Amino acid sequence: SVTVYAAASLTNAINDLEKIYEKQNKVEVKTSYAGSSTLAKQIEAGAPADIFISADTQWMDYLQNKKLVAANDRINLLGNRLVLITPKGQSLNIKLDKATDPNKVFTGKICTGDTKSVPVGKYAKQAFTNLGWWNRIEPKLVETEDVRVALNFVARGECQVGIVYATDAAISKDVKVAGIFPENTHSPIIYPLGLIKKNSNSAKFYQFLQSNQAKAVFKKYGFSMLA
Repeated sequence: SVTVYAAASLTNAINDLEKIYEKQNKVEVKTSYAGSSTLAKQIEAGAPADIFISADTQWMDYLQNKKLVAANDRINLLGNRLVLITPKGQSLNIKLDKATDPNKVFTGKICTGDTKSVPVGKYAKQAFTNLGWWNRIEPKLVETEDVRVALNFVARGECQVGIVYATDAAISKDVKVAGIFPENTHSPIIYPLGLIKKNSNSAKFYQFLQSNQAKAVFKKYGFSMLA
């Protein structure tokens, strides 16, 4: 068997690829989804993940610095974009630009990942700082431990606005995009793929995730394939 720990934004894509791989191989694929921070810390504490897919470079670097992944056993796999979402039926259009006043357009809470640790929240905080919004945004935050928890708060109408990835907005019929953050407001959203345990089965699944067959699944969900 192969155990794959993956950022919560990858839940649907990796579940699809797990099913495909299991049909094509006599191998059991075990999956665990959470915030990239939680997953990396668990691996550090000895969790038996063979493969880790982070929603940012930082949490893979975190493991590399602790010698848990080698520089030659990781590759930048996927890209994404950062978006504002609202519940269906409370649509907005907000320009993510310095000229916009967050106190005028955000009149409730803003739900996203913890801005210190969860990739989606770290990207969001970079963007708020770049836009000059941080000290007006921070008092409105409801912070979660992965991007899908935040997506569901907005889908249930429990928060007026959320910040999630473009792929998360696409998966939920219950939320709509209220604005796309320009790429120049934050570091590029990059998903590194890391081979943590080097064995025959794990190396095969690591290559499979880079295959022409996997590219079709990721693109279907709205991820970009990195060069």
